[PDB]
Amino acid sequence: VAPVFTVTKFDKQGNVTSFERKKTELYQELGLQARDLRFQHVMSITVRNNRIIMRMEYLKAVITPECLLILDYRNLNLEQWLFRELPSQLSGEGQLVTYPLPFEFRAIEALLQYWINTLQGKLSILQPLILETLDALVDPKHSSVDRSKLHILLQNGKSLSELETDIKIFKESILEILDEEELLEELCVSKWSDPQVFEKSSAGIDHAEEMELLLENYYRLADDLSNAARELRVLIDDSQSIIFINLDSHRNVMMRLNLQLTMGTFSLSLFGLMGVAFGMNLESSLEEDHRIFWLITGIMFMGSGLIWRRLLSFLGRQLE
Amino acid sequence: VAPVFTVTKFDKQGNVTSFERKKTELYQELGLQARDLRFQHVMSITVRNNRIIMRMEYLKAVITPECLLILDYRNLNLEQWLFRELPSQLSGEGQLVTYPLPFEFRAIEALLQYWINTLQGKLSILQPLILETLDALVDPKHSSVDRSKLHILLQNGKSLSELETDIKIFKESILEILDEEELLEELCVSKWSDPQVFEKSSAGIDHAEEMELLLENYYRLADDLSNAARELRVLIDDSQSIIFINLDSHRNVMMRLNLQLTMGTFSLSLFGLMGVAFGMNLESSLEEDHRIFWLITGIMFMGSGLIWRRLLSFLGRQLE
Amino acid sequence: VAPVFTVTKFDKQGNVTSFERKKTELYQELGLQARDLRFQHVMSITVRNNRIIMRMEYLKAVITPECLLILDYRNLNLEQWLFRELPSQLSGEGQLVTYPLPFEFRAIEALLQYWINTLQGKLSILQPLILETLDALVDPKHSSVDRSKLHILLQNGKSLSELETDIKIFKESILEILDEEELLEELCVSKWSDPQVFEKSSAGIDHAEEMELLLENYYRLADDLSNAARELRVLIDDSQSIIFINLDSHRNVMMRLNLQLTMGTFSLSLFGLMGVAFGMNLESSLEEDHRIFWLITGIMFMGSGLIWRRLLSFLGRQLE
Amino acid sequence: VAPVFTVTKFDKQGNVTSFERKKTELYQELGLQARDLRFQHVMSITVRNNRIIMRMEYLKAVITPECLLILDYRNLNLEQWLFRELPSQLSGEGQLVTYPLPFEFRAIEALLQYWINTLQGKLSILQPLILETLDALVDPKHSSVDRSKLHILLQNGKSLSELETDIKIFKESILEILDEEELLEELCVSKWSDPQVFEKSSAGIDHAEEMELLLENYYRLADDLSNAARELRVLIDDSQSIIFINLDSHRNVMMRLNLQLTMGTFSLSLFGLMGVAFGMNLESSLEEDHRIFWLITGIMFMGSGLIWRRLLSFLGRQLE
Amino acid sequence: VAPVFTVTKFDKQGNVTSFERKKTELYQELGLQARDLRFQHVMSITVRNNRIIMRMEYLKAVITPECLLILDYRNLNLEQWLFRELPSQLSGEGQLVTYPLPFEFRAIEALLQYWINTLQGKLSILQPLILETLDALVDPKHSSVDRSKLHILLQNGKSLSELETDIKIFKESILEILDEEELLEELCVSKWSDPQVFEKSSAGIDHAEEMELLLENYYRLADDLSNAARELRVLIDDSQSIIFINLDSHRNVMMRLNLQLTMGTFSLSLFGLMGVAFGMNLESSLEEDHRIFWLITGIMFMGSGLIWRRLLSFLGRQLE
Ligand SMILES: [Cl-]
Repeated sequence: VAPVFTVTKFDKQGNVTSFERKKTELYQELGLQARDLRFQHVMSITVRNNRIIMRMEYLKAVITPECLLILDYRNLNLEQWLFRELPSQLSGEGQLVTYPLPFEFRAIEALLQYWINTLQGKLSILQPLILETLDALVDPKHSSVDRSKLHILLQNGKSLSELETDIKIFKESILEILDEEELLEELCVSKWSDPQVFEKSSAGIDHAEEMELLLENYYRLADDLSNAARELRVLIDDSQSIIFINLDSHRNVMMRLNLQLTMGTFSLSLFGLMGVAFGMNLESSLEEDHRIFWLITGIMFMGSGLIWRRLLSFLGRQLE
Repeated sequence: VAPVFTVTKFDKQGNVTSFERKKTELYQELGLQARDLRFQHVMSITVRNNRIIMRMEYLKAVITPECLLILDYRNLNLEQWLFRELPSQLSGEGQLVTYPLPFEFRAIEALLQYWINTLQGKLSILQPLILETLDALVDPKHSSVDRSKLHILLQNGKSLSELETDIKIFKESILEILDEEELLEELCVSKWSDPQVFEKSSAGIDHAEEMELLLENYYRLADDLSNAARELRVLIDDSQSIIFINLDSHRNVMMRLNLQLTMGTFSLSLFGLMGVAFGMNLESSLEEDHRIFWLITGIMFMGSGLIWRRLLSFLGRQLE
Repeated sequence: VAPVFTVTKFDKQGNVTSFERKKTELYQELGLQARDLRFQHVMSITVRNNRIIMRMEYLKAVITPECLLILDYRNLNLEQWLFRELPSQLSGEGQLVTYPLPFEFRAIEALLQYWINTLQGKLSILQPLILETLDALVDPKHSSVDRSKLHILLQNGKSLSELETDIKIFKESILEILDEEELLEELCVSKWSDPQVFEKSSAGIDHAEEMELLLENYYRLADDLSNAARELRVLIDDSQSIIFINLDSHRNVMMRLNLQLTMGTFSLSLFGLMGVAFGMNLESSLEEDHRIFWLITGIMFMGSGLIWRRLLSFLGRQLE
Repeated sequence: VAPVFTVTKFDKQGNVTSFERKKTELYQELGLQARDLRFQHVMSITVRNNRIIMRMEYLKAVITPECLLILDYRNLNLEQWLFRELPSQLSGEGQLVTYPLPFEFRAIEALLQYWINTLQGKLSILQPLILETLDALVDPKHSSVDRSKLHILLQNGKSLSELETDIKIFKESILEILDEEELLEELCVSKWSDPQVFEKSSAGIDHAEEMELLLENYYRLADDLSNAARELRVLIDDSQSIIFINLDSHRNVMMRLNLQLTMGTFSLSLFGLMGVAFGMNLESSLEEDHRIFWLITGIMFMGSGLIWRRLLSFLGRQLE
Repeated sequence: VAPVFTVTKFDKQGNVTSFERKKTELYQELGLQARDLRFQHVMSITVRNNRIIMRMEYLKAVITPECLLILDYRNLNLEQWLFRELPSQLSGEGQLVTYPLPFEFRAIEALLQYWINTLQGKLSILQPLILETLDALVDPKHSSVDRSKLHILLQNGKSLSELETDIKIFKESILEILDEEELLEELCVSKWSDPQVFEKSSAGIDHAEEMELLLENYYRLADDLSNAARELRVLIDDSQSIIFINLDSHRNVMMRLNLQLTMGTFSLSLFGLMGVAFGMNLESSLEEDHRIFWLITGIMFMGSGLIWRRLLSFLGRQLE
């Protein structure tokens, strides 16, 4: 019932072996204490007892001068990436540019490349959806917006905020290592494993310089990603403001038209009150007149028109 | 009538003893002046006369190379935590990973763990309530929102702001110690209590390194908590914007429908004015006609329909 | 007609003497140039020619190793504070914890304590007013808010912004001194006045350490005050957002009810148009029928009900 | 056709001479290359070949150990300031406090004083206008705001933003010089012009100290100005929020009153439909009844009142 | 099928030659590895193996002590700039002020000048469009805004945000080089290509000083551009707020007028209900009266006027 790790091991030749190992046995083999392998912090890079420990969300890796270990990889869809790219990248002529360099350089480059590719894929998925939703929402010919698109935009905005947080954490973790030279020196595990051998093995090539160059490359890539995400957020905010203004303008137009119709209706009712009063069954001295009916009707209609025009002019003066 | 402290003392063996002591007697025993134990600042960590003084809101602790003291603990529901975890953690094989290290390491680790657990519990309580309230509020099928949920959201937002302030203060206090090596050296109270003994007692193990590792661990945990809180705040703001847009859209739809009905009513009244005028009790030359009544009624109805259709077309053209 | 200062002098024994002195005479006595005592900057702390010059808004003080001077104190309600606390604090067993330390320590502590008490009093006055105003304004059962409370809230917000600016300036002034050790060394005026005497007078006590401790204490107090003010501002903003949402929801509810009533009125007018048409004084072939009147009335009422129900169903479908 | 400068020269005696000089001749006389005198950057202070070059928007100055030059001064209303203050300030007992110091101190002090006075005048002009406009706009007894005041407020806000940018640039330029001691040493042009002479001429007075004091003074003044501008901006934002809330409340009140009147009108029309139906010219069996007319009228009126009261109660229950 | 570069080469004499070269051949000739010429990062300036590599969006350049290379220039409208300015600038008396300096100074100055001119042109294009659109939108005499101008403003705001991001990146890239002296020393490729020759060739002129001056110039220009862009953004936000307030005020005015007309209509209908009731065909005891008709009509009209005036007074009291 002892806790165990599902370990995938890649040697210097690219060979891959998957098995399970007890936690205590792994601690004894790697020469590390338990507190080293807690993996409590997301996106942490550390060097303990000449071994590199890396965590990136769901990816947990341990780098040694002899081999690389991936821990707790199941149910993450990582099998395709592992078994189709890592043997080629570590022990081949793939996209890695650190082949003459020791193994740890290739391992770190592969891990950083995988994470940066994941982030780039997330952003490339997010961008078109947000762009098309914003384009649909800011259509000026729509009286009211579609609420399903609003919900979709809210979900995409939450996803974008999470992605931006991930990018910021990735940048900070790299920059912290880059700032201090001691960490860069510690990262060269092969050099410090056998210092006597590498004192003469290194043919004038500076391992710290190579590590700094690689980390600077990946930091710049992450910075570009962060800039793109920030621009997307700003665009979302501007589109929201434009939507608000459009809705207000539509409301104003509808209100003005309704007001004009109300003025017309009020004038019509006011001048029909005369006919209503004449319609009651009471005695009067105007029944005998012949032209009185047409005269009253004409006065009613002409006065309705004149008062409506006067009211419209008053409204125009008020609204300037 | 002299002021006193309610002191809970844990020795190196985990034994717990609770009593009361006069302030002057405590000052004399600990070798500290009164100004040292004012506890004026919330979340302060200091080292005075080779003794550590810590305050975290309602928790006041003094760490010595021989024992630990908790001050003013009553009416805080801390008795359960104290008497059920501290004897086990300090003098056992619990979650602490600093058992071979001196006592102050275990004490600091226990206090930091308790505070970080409190913060994590607060956040884990807050998150589902805010999430479900936001999900209920952004329902697009609701014409108007529920105000009780609004009040609940306001209270939860205030609580979240307070929690974020607490996390920021906790991060700053730790980072200030971590920046300077002198404070880290001072924190090793056991080493400086008997420097001659620990000059040879330390079997190549660096106490400052262990202190730095522990503080870095807790700082990273606090940073993760702060990131989660910030993401929650951003989500709240986005949900508020979505709610505003939804309310505006509903208002626009209702206004448009009301306008259309107003146009219909105005047309009906305008064409009924003809019947009202014909209804007055005045003489006319059109009474003898037979088909005039049906002709007038048909003209009224057909014209009402035509003018309503024309007005609707005008509205559609205006709103595009 | 020469410009003069109203000077209040406190000696090392706490005795207080108030008088007036010409500016040139004061410059000659204190050994300072005119440009030193311009007091142009609010909240400035400086050391010139072994004399400390301090300004905090309306408070102007000069600290010397022998005595303290307060300048331009009239018409500021400071007489009570001066004559009731300063003689006790400077030459007594009051709240000051720097009695064995030289005079300048007591003077600086008293001035900083007075300013921090003023800021705390301002915040403690401001907080309940804003809290109760916000509680009154966010009442969900009010159709519209009270504008007098809005004006009160605006005034209180302006006051809070001014207080926050004052706290920020106070923090910055202290932190600038705390950052550099040269300023801390200069602040010990008694030590540098007679360096030969204090070379042996100091019995192993570090004046710079005491000054650093005092300044750190007051900086922490100011930081706590700033945190409280920022939390209050955030609460105000959240309450404003909640008020906006409540007003929008009330408007939507009223608009929906008005729309339903408009639909009912339109249906009633449409079906009463039939009676209006039948009411005109024109010949027809339906007068002889007996049950035609009740039949028309029943059709009118039943159709009004049916069309109103259909319109309400249409509105419900539109609003989902 | 060679480009020329309109040069105003002030000697150490305050004498002023205005003329024009070719650019190449000026370069040869001042011992500077062309690229030095491009004046491309607004608010730049530099030292080249032991000569100080300063630009502040429209003011271009060159300071030498022997004299000061102002370049391109025409059509700027600077003639009054130049010919009425500079001869007095440079060679008199005016507001300058650096008379015993060399000429460059007086020149720099005069230029900085002029610029800070310009900024203070701009702020003192801006503040009352914005304050009175905001006071007029936030009047709670106004149903709608005045749009001309809105335009005035917009113009004043743009001016305030420009002024704040100018203050920030002025602060940054001074702080950059203050941070590095090399620039402060370079600024003492008189000392470096004849180092052998000033090696013994300086009677224990530190020129760098005086320069630091002067620059710190002007930096503090600029900081105070920036704080005032920021407070004004915050006040403007708060006033805008209050205006929004007031407008929303007025709209809600008007909408509620309109709704109540609509309910009354609908009830009246509904109960008048009965009279309209009775008014048609159709046969019925209720004509012979005497009290039927008064009975119908009384039922109509009483029912109108009762249904209006019921509807108002329903509205009150809905709005709570 | 090997990948190739379209290379434009400028020698020290300004002669230009365009051709194509395989990537491997270019790597071998320039003495650089493949990873050096990936050009993955936008706006990157680096020095590798005594060769400068620069990328600015679509511009890719390699600077050597002997010649300059532009890579992948087709389909970018850069042919005009290249063939009409670069031969003159590099080998002539043009705007460059670094003619006596080595070739790399002229090359870097030309590239930086081109980029800063591009940014200035973009801003000068953007500013008038945004200014005129904002002026048109904030017209207080317009009841509703024009939505096409809103779309134009949204597009221009997106363009401005992109431009501001570009300016920020350009500033950061320059400042990073300016901060460290090692990079400035590395930038002097001619000095390090033949250190023995330039140890005596340099006649007391400091190449690092010249590089620092040039980079500081361009950094200041970029800072001015960034300030202008930020001011434009602030102006846009203020204009949006003013537009919101104007729309709200117009809505309030229209609503008030509609409410007054509704009150009048309700009064008219209420007092016409009397005539409607009198109009029904039912027996009554008031037919014989003569003056009853005129009396009822006069009471109806006078009461309508009085109740309308009372209602208007009530509305005025409610709105204060
Ligand atoms: Cl509205």
